[PDB]
Amino acid sequence: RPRFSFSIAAREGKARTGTIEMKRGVIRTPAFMPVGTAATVKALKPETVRATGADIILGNTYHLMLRPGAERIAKLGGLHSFMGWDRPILTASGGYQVMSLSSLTKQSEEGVTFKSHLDGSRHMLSPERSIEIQHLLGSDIVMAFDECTPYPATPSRAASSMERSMRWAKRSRDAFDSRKEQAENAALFGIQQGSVFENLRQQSADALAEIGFDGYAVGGLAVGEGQDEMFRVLDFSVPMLPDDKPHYLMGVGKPDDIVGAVERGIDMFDCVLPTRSGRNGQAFTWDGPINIRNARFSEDLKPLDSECHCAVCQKWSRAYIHHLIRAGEILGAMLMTEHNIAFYQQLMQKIRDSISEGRFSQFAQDFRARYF
Ligand SMILES: [Zn+2]
Repeated sequence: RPRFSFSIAAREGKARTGTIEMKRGVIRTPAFMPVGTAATVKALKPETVRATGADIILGNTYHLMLRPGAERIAKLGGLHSFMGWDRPILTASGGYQVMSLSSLTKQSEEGVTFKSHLDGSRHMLSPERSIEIQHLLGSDIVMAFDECTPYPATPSRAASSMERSMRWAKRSRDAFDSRKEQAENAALFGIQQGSVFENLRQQSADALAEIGFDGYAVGGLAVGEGQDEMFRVLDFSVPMLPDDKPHYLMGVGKPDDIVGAVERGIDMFDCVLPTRSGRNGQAFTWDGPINIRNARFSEDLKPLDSECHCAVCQKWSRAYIHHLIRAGEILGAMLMTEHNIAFYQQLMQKIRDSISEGRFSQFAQDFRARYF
């Protein structure tokens, strides 16, 4: 019923489990959010995404702004109505994808100018334009617009990028607030930057706390620093963010990354891996990923994972899916993606249950032992 309310039900070490109540629904945390790139979670109907246990999905602000356009979607009734998803939606600021998929990017204090990677150039993105677009889409959790620091980054480089983003965090905060409809029904998350330098991350965390946000995201990770660095950064970074506010690790999604991140205080995750690998032929199982294309699954009558309760493992065998994917059939992409998303949602449930029960440390240990 409330606009945003985070409640921690249980803790174990730095890990915690709880819920985020929003107008459109409850979000059980640690939570994993499927990524819906072009107003659709690849190869899945919204009902199918809900069936796997997903409480929230992530929307793209860059992508959607180019096709079909923010203003267009608003006119049509908003992303929710447009895609058929009635629960909360968190939308990226667009800044990251601009710098990765845009042609001739132009950085400046006011924002970034770029060329759409497909048809001319839907061109300008600034803190306030980002917040506007996200309002037009009608997202429940809005991400402040920032400047991601590439890896590696020198201290001065990291410093100047972090400083800029904090200025942009303030601007995002103001923009968000000026739109009453948005400020009253949505939530705004700030993003900590600073690369791998704790002094920088500390500065970023303090700035952010001074401005004040509903949730704090740890940006800058999963950009090539490797699990070891990531975890090292998470170690000192997450304790810098308000404990009573959700911590969201952006773009982190290998099953072992999630488990390790939750051990360090992360509550929300998002990643294209489950959907991506699914189209690719890679299925996640409790015993490690398997590539269904491999000849040894040609006549395997067992489900993708014998402990997985998803619709695909309950109704089809590895042999059929193996065939589907090798034949290039759409159904294979559908079934694989459904399975991977279901797997990730089961992993988040197991994490949540183990934390509530004070046995997350043993679960992580057992998880890693069998998965690897
Ligand atoms: Zn399954």
